[PDB]
Amino acid sequence: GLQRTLVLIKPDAFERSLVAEIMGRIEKKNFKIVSMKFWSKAPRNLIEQHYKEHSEQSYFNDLCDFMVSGPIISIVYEGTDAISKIRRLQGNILTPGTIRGDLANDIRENLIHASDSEDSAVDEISIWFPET
Amino acid sequence: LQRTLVLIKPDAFERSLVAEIMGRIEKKNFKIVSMKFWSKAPRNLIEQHYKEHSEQSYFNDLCDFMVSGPIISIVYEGTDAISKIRRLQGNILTPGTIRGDLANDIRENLIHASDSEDSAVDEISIWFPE
Amino acid sequence: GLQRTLVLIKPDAFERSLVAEIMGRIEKKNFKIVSMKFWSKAPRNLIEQHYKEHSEQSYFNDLCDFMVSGPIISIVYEGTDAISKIRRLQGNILTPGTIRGDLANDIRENLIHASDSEDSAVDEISIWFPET
Amino acid sequence: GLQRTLVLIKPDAFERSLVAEIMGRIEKKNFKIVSMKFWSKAPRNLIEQHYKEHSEQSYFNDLCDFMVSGPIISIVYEGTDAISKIRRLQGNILTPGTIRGDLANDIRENLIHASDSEDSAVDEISIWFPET
Amino acid sequence: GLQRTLVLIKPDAFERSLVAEIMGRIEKKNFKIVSMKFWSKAPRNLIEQHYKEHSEQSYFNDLCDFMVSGPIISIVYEGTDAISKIRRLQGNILTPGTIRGDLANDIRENLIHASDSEDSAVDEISIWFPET
Amino acid sequence: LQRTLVLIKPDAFERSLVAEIMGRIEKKNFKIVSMKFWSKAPRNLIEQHYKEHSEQSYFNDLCDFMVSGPIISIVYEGTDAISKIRRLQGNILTPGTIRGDLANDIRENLIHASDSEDSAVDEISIWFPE
Ligand SMILES: Cc1cn([C@H]2C[C@H](O)[C@@H](COP(=O)(O)OP(=O)(O)O)O2)c(=O)[nH]c1=O
Ligand SMILES: Cc1cn([C@H]2C[C@H](O)[C@@H](COP(=O)(O)OP(=O)(O)O)O2)c(=O)[nH]c1=O
Ligand SMILES: Cc1cn([C@H]2C[C@H](O)[C@@H](COP(=O)(O)OP(=O)(O)O)O2)c(=O)[nH]c1=O
Ligand SMILES: Cc1cn([C@H]2C[C@H](O)[C@@H](COP(=O)(O)OP(=O)(O)O)O2)c(=O)[nH]c1=O
Ligand SMILES: Cc1cn([C@H]2C[C@H](O)[C@@H](COP(=O)(O)OP(=O)(O)O)O2)c(=O)[nH]c1=O
Ligand SMILES: Cc1cn([C@H]2C[C@H](O)[C@@H](COP(=O)(O)OP(=O)(O)O)O2)c(=O)[nH]c1=O
Ligand SMILES: [Mg+2]
Ligand SMILES: [Mg+2]
Ligand SMILES: [Mg+2]
Ligand SMILES: [Mg+2]
Ligand SMILES: [Mg+2]
Ligand SMILES: [Mg+2]
Repeated sequence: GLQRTLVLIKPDAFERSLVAEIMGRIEKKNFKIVSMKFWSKAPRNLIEQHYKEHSEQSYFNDLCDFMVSGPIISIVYEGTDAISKIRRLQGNILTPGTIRGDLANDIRENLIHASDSEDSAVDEISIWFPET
Repeated sequence: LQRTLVLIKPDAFERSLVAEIMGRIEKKNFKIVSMKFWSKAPRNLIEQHYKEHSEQSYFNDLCDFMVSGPIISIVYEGTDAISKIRRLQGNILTPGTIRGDLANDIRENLIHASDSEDSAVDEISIWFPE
Repeated sequence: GLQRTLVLIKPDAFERSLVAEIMGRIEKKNFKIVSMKFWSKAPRNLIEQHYKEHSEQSYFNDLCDFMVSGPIISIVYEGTDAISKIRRLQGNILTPGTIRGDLANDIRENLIHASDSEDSAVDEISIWFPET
Repeated sequence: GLQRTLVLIKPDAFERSLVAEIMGRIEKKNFKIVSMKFWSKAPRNLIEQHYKEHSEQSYFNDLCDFMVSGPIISIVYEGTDAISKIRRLQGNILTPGTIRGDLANDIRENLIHASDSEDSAVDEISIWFPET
Repeated sequence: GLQRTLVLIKPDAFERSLVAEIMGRIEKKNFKIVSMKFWSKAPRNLIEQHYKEHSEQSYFNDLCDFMVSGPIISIVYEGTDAISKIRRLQGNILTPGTIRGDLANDIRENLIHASDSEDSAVDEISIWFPET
Repeated sequence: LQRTLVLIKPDAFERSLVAEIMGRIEKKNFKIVSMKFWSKAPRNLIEQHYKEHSEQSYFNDLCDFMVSGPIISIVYEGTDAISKIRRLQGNILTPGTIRGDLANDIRENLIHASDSEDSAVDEISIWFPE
């Protein structure tokens, strides 16, 4: 079950210098970087597309604002059961042992995005890496 | 925004794990608001801090240990600080938490964190009357 | 109180240089080394005994071939509730916070073995450390 | 044998969340905390006394303003050869392996202060811990 | 003295999963990523240009071969005294405290490249990031 | 390619620093070739290992400590292993090395590494006659 999955490293990661920490945890679980982009400021269209599912929620504009308030890294990762596993890795701000669990404490500012399903992954990879 | 009371226990000093513990709370973006180093804490304060436990078998050993070496009392502050730092503290069974990664005993478990809004307000008062 | 349990650092830990990482996690939880042996190559029958409850499975041969594909270390750890506590520490590749949860991503190449009960502990210790 | 020395964790360590990192390095070299105080804001005259040998320099005012720009922690560490050993640990922004060498990149915002002699140690301790 | 400098993360870093470790050390010394590229396999022309100074040494072909035997990351870093400081950080396989000092042990396979001068930096940044 | 002899000393076990030490040697890409755990080492072996020091004031305290707790003897292998692992060991003055980061005493200093090709061949023989 070899998969690719899309990871965004969010502006708060850069603010708090947790970028390598975050990538290191994914690296140590043996997943490989397939492609990678650094955006000093992400084009607002990309961000809007990326969180399209949310275009209606009341947190949509604040979220876009924040996602654009600093650098982000978009990463395509590959490995056995990648989508599911990098999601567990991402975790949530409640449970320790995870990226969010250990280093994040905000509903908006939570360091990392990881695709949550087979479809969202294909989608998200084409948004950030259109060249396939 | 919330505040909570953390105690670094004597085993933490014994085992040179003080920075490791504080570091974990630091990495989850919680901020120190007050801090005191007690080379040895007054048994009075301990018994207050653990007053709800005054009727248990373990009560006297607890206090004995709690005055067996230094402790640091810290007031932390951040969003949802009380329950998040509590989840961080964890227990000796759950790896990923402080106790889960570093502690192996029912008594010597490195850290105390307030477990409710009331406990916090009261414990803070105990350790930081001012 | 005190128990002793048997741990194996598997060949993948050597290949991936996670020997110290694994051992460090058991060390930071306050467990002590009572015995320890480094095997550049473990004799096959030791492996086969160690996994004897597993001899009828389909995976049995490949497992043994893997366990013989590089160095292993056998360690007897001692501590309160050591068997159960070191088992949780090992965890599984689905559980962030544990050894396999953070560092392994494979059904067979999962870094570490830990005894799962009092009897298997006593049995496994006598296999790697028969001189007692 | 035993010496005590005075350490300050400067405001930049709080802003950058390196308080535990700094203290950990001193802890891993086996030095012990004898006294310790957290100041959300250090009174200015304490800072000025602490840096009194520095009062005629051009940088004197900005230094003091910085030291007052956030929390600091004053710590008395005790250990063999503590004054000299903790000084080397602090190092400088040019020397990899030390605190400033790995984590600081600035003439003024350099994370940590350590006493540089027996006399300054005795003097600085009496400033932050006059109750003795 | 604000500077940009060019860093390459070499294939051995990917082999040994030290990528985030290496980047983390630069991050913790407070340098910022200005731009960044991931190359699954670097175009051999780029590598030849990058090590042009060496086109004559007997190690030139082996070096190119190795630089192309796996992924690399090219990074432009910014910060006070960046060229000089990231060079100290890089270090050499003899002295601990550095990236190479702590993690490398080969004259060829040494994890990281960092520009060593103001000119080599301008040059190397234009090779990998021609868009300026 | 070279081989060298490393001893993890009892203070390393006392202070729970065994993985930290081995980990540093592991990260510089050196490989374990033989390893033995001694719960307590025969004073005989120690005195051999430290035979060149048999005439110093510190000699008996040295041996006393060296048999005061467990030790691990390791044979490492890698390019230029003897001098590189020696540089890694360092001394209590030089931060960045093992002793420089973790040790603060002239006797209890966590680790021994062979310091020459001859010392290595001889020390290896001592700890791994086989
Ligand atoms: C629910 C929620 C999400 N967000 C942001 C942060 C989330 O990472 C992002 C997507 O929301 P969500 O899908 O809930 O989180 P996840 O990334 O774990 O799937 O939207 C807010 O800013 N406010 C909110 O109330
Ligand atoms: C249950 C129990 C607690 N204790 C001590 C350790 C605990 O930190 C303290 C309070 O107990 P408890 O509230 O059970 O644990 P926690 O600290 O997680 O709230 O009392 C013992 O010494 N022995 C025991 O059997
Ligand atoms: C279940 C399973 C295990 N194994 C190997 C890896 C396991 O570590 C070992 C023992 O299996 P198991 O008891 O399932 O895991 P563990 O005891 O380690 O928690 O057998 C396979 O190779 N294939 C398999 O399908
Ligand atoms: C030399 C210098 C120091 N400082 C500040 C930072 C130093 O930590 C502090 C004391 O100066 P100094 O004694 O040079 O450094 P330290 O004692 O910390 O090794 O004064 C400046 O702000 N500007 C300067 O030019
Ligand atoms: C000297 C030397 C360098 N190299 C490779 C590795 C070096 O990183 C690269 C450039 O050489 P050099 O300029 O000596 O190293 P640095 O990157 O520290 O400036 O060439 C060899 O493969 N063999 C050699 O003998
Ligand atoms: C010089 C000295 C060494 N020793 C011990 C610690 C050393 O590890 C051991 C050998 O000494 P030495 O060769 O000086 O140090 P190293 O271990 O770096 O080669 O003897 C003392 O106990 N006291 C002393 O004064
Ligand atoms: Mg979602
Ligand atoms: Mg309770
Ligand atoms: Mg089992
Ligand atoms: Mg000075
Ligand atoms: Mg050069
Ligand atoms: Mg010597």
